[PDB]
Amino acid sequence: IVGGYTCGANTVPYQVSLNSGYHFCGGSLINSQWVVSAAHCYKSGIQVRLGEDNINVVEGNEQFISASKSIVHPSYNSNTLNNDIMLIKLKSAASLNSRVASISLPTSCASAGTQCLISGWGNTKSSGTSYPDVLKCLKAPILSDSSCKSAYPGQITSNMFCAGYLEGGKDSCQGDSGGPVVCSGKLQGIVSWGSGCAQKNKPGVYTKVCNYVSWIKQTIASN
Ligand SMILES: [Ca+2]
Repeated sequence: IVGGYTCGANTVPYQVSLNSGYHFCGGSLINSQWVVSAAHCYKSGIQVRLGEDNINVVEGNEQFISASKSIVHPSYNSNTLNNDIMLIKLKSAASLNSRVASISLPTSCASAGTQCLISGWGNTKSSGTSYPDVLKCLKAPILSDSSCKSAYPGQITSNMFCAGYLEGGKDSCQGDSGGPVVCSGKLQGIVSWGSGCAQKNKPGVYTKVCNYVSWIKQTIASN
């Protein structure tokens, strides 16, 4: 997260870190057994880390649970990042509490102009590299479809939306990938891609979760 703020320990209790020996992506806990992340975050041997604030220090509220299954969207295309969504099943159910909690899936898509909460442990520099210890947060508005397509001509599908600031300086970034965009208390986006981070006229691009609720529900009911 570039240009954001320190969330506060466990104030984003659905935020997970995906660890394969190191933090590499975020994700969102949607019930005690399932995490939503980006398909581009797929790899084998994922351990899901819940209840994290400082990802480098055991502070006492973490739950570390291995992934038992990862399901990449059937139509995921890594070249275009269309359908950049994956489900991760936990080997055992998380214990839900005040610091580890699920985020609701949307019943309707979110609206342009709504301020959403984006969070993660990704790079905090728009040029160069600096990674935070504690979870970072950014409030950013959903941009109009037309402005999103104007920023990324030929690259925005109906399964993507833009959020952020055309002036630059505030954005998600690498390492936030797979993490949540929460609007009005619902998971509406997944950190997906962008040109650089926090660059002028290049806002963040996010997977449009509301298009995937039927697939999520069917998949969870069968796995
Ligand atoms: Ca920790």
